Amino acid sequence: GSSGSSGRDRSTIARIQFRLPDGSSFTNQFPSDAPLEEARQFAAQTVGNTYGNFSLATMFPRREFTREDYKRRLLDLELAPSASVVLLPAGRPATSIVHSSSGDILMID
Repeated sequence: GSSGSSGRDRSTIARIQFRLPDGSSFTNQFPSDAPLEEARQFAAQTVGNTYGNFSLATMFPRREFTREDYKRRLLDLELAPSASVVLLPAGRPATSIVHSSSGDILMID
């Protein structure tokens, strides 16, 4: 992944609805600027290694996004206001490694 993530907080906001094959669905809040990928990152964490290398697609135009689509901002993909990205399961899981951290400056409340 050449294009990395850019943690930024802007006034603008975008609505991205995530539909699942099971039935449930989650909708996060991302900046109209945030790259489509952003949504893919969250969804991947929300479901984790449940579906695997799943994918994302539209609902109306039913057009399978492209590597480029993830390179352009959301608002650019006409997903500024309301967007509906359906999660398409693949079947094969995606091996990964987790981590853990902890710290406290003699402070407890």
